[PDB]
Amino acid sequence: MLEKFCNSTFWNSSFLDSPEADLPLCFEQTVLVWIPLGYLWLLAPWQLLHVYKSRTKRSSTTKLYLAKQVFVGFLLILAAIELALVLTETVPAVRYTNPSLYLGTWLLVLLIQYSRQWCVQKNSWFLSLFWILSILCGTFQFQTLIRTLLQGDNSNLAYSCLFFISYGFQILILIFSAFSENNESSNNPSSIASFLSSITYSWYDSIILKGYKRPLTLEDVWEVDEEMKTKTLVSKFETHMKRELQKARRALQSWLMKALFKTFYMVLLKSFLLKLVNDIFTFVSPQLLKLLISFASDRDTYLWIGYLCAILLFTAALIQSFCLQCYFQLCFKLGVKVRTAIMASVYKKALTLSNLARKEYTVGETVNLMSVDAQKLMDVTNFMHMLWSSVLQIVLSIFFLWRELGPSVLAGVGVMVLVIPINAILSTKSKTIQVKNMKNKDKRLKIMNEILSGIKILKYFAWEPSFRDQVQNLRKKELKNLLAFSQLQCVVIFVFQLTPVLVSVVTFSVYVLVDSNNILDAQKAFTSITLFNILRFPLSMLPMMISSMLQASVSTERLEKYLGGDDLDTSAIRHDCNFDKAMQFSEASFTWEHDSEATVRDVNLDIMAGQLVAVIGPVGSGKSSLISAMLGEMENVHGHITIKGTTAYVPQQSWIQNGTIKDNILFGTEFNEKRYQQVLEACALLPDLEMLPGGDLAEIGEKGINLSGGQKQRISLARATYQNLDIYLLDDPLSAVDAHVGKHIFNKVLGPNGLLKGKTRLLVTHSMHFLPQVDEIVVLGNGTIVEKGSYSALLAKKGEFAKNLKTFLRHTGKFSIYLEYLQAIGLFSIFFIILAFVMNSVAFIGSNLWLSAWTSDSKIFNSTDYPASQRDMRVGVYGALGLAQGIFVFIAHFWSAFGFVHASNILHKQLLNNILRAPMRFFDTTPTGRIVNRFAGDISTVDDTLPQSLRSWITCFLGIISTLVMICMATPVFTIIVIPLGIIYVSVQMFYVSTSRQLRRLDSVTRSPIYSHFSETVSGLPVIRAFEHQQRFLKHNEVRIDTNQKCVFSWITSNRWLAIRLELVGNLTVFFSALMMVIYRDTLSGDTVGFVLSNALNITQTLNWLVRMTSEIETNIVAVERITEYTKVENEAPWVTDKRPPPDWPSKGKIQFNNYQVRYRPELDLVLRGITCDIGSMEKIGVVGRTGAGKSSLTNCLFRILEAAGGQIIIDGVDIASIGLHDLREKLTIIPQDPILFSGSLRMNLDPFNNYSDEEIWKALELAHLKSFVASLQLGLSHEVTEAGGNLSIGQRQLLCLGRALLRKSKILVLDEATAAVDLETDNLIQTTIQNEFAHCTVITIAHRLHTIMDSDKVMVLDNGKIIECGSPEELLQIPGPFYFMAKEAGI
Ligand SMILES: C=CC1=C(C)/C(=C\c2[nH]c(Cc3[nH]c(/C=C4\NC(=O)C(C)=C4C=C)c(C)c3CCC(=O)NCCS(=O)(=O)O)c(CCC(=O)NCCS(=O)(=O)O)c2C)NC1=O
Ligand SMILES: CC(C)CCC[C@@H](C)[C@H]1CC[C@H]2[C@@H]3CC=C4C[C@@H](O)CC[C@]4(C)[C@H]3CC[C@]12C
Repeated sequence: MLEKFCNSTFWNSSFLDSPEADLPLCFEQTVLVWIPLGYLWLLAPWQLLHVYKSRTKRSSTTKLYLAKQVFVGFLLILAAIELALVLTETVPAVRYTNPSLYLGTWLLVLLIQYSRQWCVQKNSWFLSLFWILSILCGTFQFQTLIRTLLQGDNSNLAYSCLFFISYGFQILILIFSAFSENNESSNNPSSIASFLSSITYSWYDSIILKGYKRPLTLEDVWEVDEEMKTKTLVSKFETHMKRELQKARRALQSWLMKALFKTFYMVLLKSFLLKLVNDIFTFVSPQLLKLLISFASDRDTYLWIGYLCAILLFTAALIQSFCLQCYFQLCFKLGVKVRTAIMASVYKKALTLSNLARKEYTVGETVNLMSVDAQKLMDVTNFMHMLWSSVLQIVLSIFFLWRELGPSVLAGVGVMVLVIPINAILSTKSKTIQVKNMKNKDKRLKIMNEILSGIKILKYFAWEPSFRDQVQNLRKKELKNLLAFSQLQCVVIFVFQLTPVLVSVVTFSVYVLVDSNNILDAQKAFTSITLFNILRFPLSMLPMMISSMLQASVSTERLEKYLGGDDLDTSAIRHDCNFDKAMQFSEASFTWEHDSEATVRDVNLDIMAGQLVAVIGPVGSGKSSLISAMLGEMENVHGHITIKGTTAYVPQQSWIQNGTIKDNILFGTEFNEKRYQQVLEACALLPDLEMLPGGDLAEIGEKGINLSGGQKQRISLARATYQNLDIYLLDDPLSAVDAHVGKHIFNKVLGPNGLLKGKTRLLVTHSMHFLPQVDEIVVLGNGTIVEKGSYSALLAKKGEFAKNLKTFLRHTGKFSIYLEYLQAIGLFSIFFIILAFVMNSVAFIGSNLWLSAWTSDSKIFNSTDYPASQRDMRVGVYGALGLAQGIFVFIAHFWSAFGFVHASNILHKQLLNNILRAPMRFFDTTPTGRIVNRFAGDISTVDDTLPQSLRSWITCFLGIISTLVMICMATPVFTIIVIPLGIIYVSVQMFYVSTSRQLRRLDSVTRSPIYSHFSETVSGLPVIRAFEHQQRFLKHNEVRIDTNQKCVFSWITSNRWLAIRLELVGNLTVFFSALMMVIYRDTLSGDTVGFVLSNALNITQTLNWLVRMTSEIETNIVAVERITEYTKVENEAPWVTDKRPPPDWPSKGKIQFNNYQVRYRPELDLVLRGITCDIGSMEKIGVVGRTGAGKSSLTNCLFRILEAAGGQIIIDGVDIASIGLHDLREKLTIIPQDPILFSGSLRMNLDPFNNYSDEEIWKALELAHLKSFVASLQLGLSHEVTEAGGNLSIGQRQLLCLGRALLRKSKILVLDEATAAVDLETDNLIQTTIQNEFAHCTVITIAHRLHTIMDSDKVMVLDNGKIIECGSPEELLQIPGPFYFMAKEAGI
């Protein structure tokens, strides 16, 4: 075809037959120079016009640009000399043509390198992929010329000496091409990096070298680009969301996935051509060791075939680690981009949803549209390409298997398919025992809150074991659903790890039995064993996949129902800037529901600007409905409302955001010190701020849990007053505040002399005191304005207002942590679940090492001389090594389950049995948030997530030490290569683990603020739309998502810089081993090559999962650090001591204090400073003093809650310090200031130990006056108590506590303000019962009510930790001491 073109033979096929093969020199200069040049010249126009359009300011010429230009200049000089030496010196066309095309091209390249100067990415994929294409194409000529020269045929040294230097530049320009850091454009180097630095993710080394030294912060992670930010995603999505939704409503007389495929169809198609290439390049290696096995079988083949399959087996496995990791970033970027156009598009819809179509949603569930329905669409697009990629890796891996083992392989496939039913029935039954366990996961935590919230009371009585066994007995019913759950995940893996071992036994055992003439070779047994690994995963995830898109089809149905909802109608409310009146009602009627009668009927009302107006009426008259209509919340039946100026709104239920007091009051407005202080004093908030430790900066909890109801209302009012709007709408703002405060607020804020004098004010109030100062009063009756007028006018009319007014008036006259878990499992049980794993790695090396000794038969016997006597010891002994792994992978996976739900049983058990024995100081110091997390989020990992991670590390680590024992026993010289690779792998261990942990703990840290914020804007939505501040919240939810993307996307590309360096170590091992099966081809059998290479081909998958399961064992093993720090905290004195007192002790109830001293903490000053007193038998004593004088402190000393710093306490002649704590506590009784009641039945709260009969309990209740109330209950003593007794009145709880005291009948009783929060009638009942029933017991009373103490035999005055006076009440009253002054101040 081209013979005359070169004048030499073109493609003499015999050139590729001799032991010294070489391509014809004409072919190299005829087809290996047009592939590269053809690639460029055919494609330069696209990459030159495309850059002119996207023009940018020229960058400063850096050194690398000039150098890249000089060298391309040389290729012009060297491409011109070549032509010169031809014209100057009969030559063929090829001798002067190809030289010219270099000059023509090198100019074009010299220009394209100049054009990139006006682009962000200097070294694009175009010219950085033409050097590769011209170095792997111009290297077949760097050998033909060099081989020719070495034979003394230096008759072409002119053309050769040029090519040997021109080719030395293409491999030097490429090196300069990879480097691209020539600016700081883009805060992230992701967009300035070159091609060879964007496919290997080598621009990510800066983050890793930064997080390895320090702890990463949100600033060390660069922001995402502009094409990925939220304000841009919600822009592209919007134009498609509405169009499909628009036509979706057309057919009404499913739209979300049409508006999500259209928005991203340049990433579904861009990453569809990389999963398709990855599938083409995944069956190359399985079909490329079929030659290294045949090659090693024969010692006659040529060496050049040996090294050409050891290079294409490393160059075709290097392109598949880039076409893949460059595909995993296109799929994992479309997930964080499909949950950001749905997160940021649900928020934007929360602010414009008709409240008629919002009451059907609950704030607890509308928030879940961002937490489970928008993250179930993030996890479906991450692997949405396995719908066709797992049907193409199956249709192919079954075809390539068929070509080798024929129809017999259907038996092999028939086994894997029969695992799909087992992988879908043990996954369903796994969810059942998981969700079924959520009941005991929650109700277990519910109780723990009660124990911690009220531990002080729990320690007063001997109720510790009562509650210690309540949780323990409540946990055994959870482990049984855990031990039975860890056995359903160690059987779904055991059937996945043993799948390739069972198919290999069935397939061969049927190939060599179903028919004679079938003999195994190394080209059938070892190239099909590595074909059962390509088909293992695609065929063992379909049940898990198609059950995860059908689960995401019920979530897209929710968003499709929320986003495509109705919109609030504001047509009724008109806004006119020229309107004379501030507000006006023109026959306006509003109804909450279209099917419900209007709550506001034909209201005609006109309001002038600046007027203070009050609306009054009976409860349920529609007052709150009127204010709702003003905001546009209520639906219009007929009429309209005209409004002029901005509107402020104060809800009856005050809505407080999460943040500081200063933040809520400002509400996004600039801070003005002068105005801000004026509002606080006007709002009477200064006293409130002073009490708070942080003042105006004090952080507000969820829904103002730290603030009182009256407080919240003032803050809500302060917010409106500060904002300074034209119209004010108030909904009973003074109901929750005191009368005097209301007067101050009204006079300084709402009244004619207040701050809002010049602004229109509407005040819906139930208080009739402010009406005389109101400009106009409106009376609402049955949804209609019954009467309207000024205060004096209404009184004269003698209407309903006067009638109601008269009615109102008539009523007014590290490795330690890794051991603590490991020891808990039982070191004995750890020897048998690591010996049974290593014995599986010894039946694996034996199972394949036996197959290499089986395929050797083909080289000895044949189809004729292969007896059944010898053909059965092979298929038999292989069927015994195929179940010798099935009784060590099953004996090591069950015994592991029993060892991981027993270490959890003995970690919670110790923790719960230690904090319950901790000194009171420990509980007060640490917040309840911590102690309740060591049972919520920590014991929830030691149970479920840590067991599954330590099991996949032992099975992985032994999966690589076994594969390094096969690769090494064949060629021992390979051992010296592992050391260079081990350092590379160990160095990647340190860098990835250090930085991957810090980035997925910066993901959860800022994953909730998206949701926590979403609760605020949806619960307090009506307030936001009132101020028109619904546009500073979109920008506040497009900034709480952009702060997550920067942390989620910075972790997605941290498993890419890894997967490319661990698929370059397990891929550099299938090379440095396949390249020693050719050097030593004279000693290695054909069988041994498959025995070694068929394993090394899957050392890249196993190396990744040993470095990712080494990262979860470092992020989850933190849990065991906290569960152990608390378990080893200091404890109180032993509950029971050898020196038990007599059973009747105490007999007289005498108490003696001897210079007693106590301090709350070692670092805090003494609370009591030498207390010395004697209390006689049956002596009634009252304790009085100023707050903080140590009154309540004395009680703690009696119960030994606070250990003595000095002195001693003796009861009935025995020092309490020598007695066990419980023995002392069971014989003392205290009625607490706060009557805390735990959840459960009344019987349990009264007698948790169940040591008493119902009759005694009923008798105690009768003495407590609670018999009637308890009898009235349907369940009686079995009546359930809510948390903290929220269903019982404060007096009822206190009476119930009295029931506890009357039951115990202790000789010593202590009353600590038992009647501070008790009404007089119940207080007298308590006193009467105490006086009668406890007349024969020593009673010590602490009370702020002196009259309750005048009956005491003696009264002690405590001040600053010292007893000043001690005597009878009469004697003290005669002496003008502190007691006299307090009694005088009390009116006595
Ligand atoms: C857990 C949710 C879930 C997922 C994520 C899922 C699909 C799915 N699951 C996995 C991971 C996976 N799981 C298993 C075993 C199981 N699969 C189960 O459903 C169960 C219960 C088990 C437990 C035995 C294996 C063996 C692998 C890795 C497989 C592999 O090596 N792939 C190479 C690339 S290729 O094959 O795709 O070409 C992948 C591969 C993605 C990957 O390579 N790494 C994860 C992302 S990244 O780290 O790189 O950033 C995919 C597409 N199906 C599901 O139900
Ligand atoms: C979302 C959660 C529940 C799933 C993630 C857990 C994954 C990463 C775990 C679960 C089971 C694990 C596999 C268990 C056993 C083997 C066989 C071994 O020779 C290679 C690794 C491999 C294939 C493990 C890789 C990691 C693995 C796939």
